Amino acid sequence: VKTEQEDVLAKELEDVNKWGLHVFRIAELSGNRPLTVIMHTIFQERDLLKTFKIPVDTLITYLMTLEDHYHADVAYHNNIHAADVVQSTHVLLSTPALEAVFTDLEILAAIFASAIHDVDHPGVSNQFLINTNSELALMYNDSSVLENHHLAVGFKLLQEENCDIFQNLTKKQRQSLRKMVIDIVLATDMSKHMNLLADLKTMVETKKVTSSGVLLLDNYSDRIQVLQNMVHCADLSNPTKPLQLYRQWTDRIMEEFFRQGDRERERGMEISPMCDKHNASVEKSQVGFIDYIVHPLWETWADLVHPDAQDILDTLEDNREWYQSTI
Ligand SMILES: CCNC(=O)N1CCc2c(sc(NC(=O)Cc3cccs3)c2C(=O)OC2CCCC2)C1
Ligand SMILES: [Zn+2]
Ligand SMILES: [Zn+2]
Repeated sequence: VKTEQEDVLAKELEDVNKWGLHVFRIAELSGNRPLTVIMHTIFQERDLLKTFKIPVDTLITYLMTLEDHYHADVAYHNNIHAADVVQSTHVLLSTPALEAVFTDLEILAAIFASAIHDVDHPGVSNQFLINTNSELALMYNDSSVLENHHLAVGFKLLQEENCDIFQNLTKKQRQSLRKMVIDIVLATDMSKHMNLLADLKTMVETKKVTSSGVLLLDNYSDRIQVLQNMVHCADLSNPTKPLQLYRQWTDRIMEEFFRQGDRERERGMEISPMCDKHNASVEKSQVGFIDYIVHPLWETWADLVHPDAQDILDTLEDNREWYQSTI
């Protein structure tokens, strides 16, 4: 029998299958363990432990280890953000239009990639790491610096004591899982955005459907690019969440950006675009960002899974008009 706090946490976790879970409340209730508890809930919810023979304590140990490698003093790019994207991907996976499409392995990869996609994020951008001549930048030859590091770290952690949650997968399963996870995480790099969206639009144009309205994806290219856009959507899903959640996310990312702005000035690096704490229209940046990136993307997704994303798209448009007022 759980403590009262655990019971309250548990009643919150009953919303796991719903857009708008109050992830910040879960983070509070769980003693800053939103990623661990949300992942554990999803894995049990999707029967992943049985299917892949994952020992539960190995799962817990890894999860806790993973979460510990997110930075608590990073305003946005932290374990709470990881948890959010995990659960969001989780919801997108359950969309009616994609029912019975993806194998258990592919689901496992989409969720695991979500969990690790930002681990050990230092709270500054690729360009900042490149311009400071940082070790990380030189390791990854300035290309997808953070994203390569997230992957390397997330896999490496499997080697810590009692952390290998994939210890029972066959070599075939592990090689396939790993490639999918790598393709998914590298695609979270925003510099890949336009091309990702190009492929997504192209697939909407050529969209096919079989037996009860469910999408058809008959080659790795198509299947992986869908999962890639799905996680990228989860990663840019803040403006589609209830305004209460969206506003908290905006505060956090702007706090992070201004911190980077401060660090840039403390050294006379050119103050990044809209990273200047003194001259910034948060409201205006959010609208432009929605019009130019978030809405085109979500609208395209909505077409792929029509009409499943209708409410998410409505919410995004509502939050867009709201921020517009604010100006
Ligand atoms: C142009 C391609 N990408 C980029 O420019 N950059 C800089 C601007 C930006 C990103 S990623 C992101 N937002 C998120 O990933 C999730 C959220 C969306 C909405 C609230 S949290 C923003 C962003 O929300 O930044 C603000 C809007 C403009 C400046 C501040 C990369
Ligand atoms: Zn990222
Ligand atoms: Zn992210």
